[PDB]
Amino acid sequence: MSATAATVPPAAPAGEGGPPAPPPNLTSNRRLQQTQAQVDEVVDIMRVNVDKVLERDQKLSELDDRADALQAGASQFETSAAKLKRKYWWKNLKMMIILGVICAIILIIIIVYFST
Repeated sequence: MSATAATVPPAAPAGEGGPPAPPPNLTSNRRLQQTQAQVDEVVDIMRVNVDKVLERDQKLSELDDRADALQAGASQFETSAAKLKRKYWWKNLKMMIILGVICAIILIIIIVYFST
């Protein structure tokens, strides 16, 4: 025969596992502890602790941002939005780029002056 081969069918590993994987049935045991699901839950707790100190128990608990009821003006509300927008933008890089230019001039002058 010119060329004969069995050409077995696809191996078809079959897998792609990824079930819901809900919380552990028991708080503590042994096998579960060895798993990463244990430390995974600690991540949420640790995150809260970080923001726990920052957060404070307000006596008013009114959750009201303001109660003075000024009237009208720029208000801190408008300024607050500026912070959020700043995150999207990056004017810090511009400050470094321009800053380097100024410093570059000084370096050139010093180098030239030294070598006169």
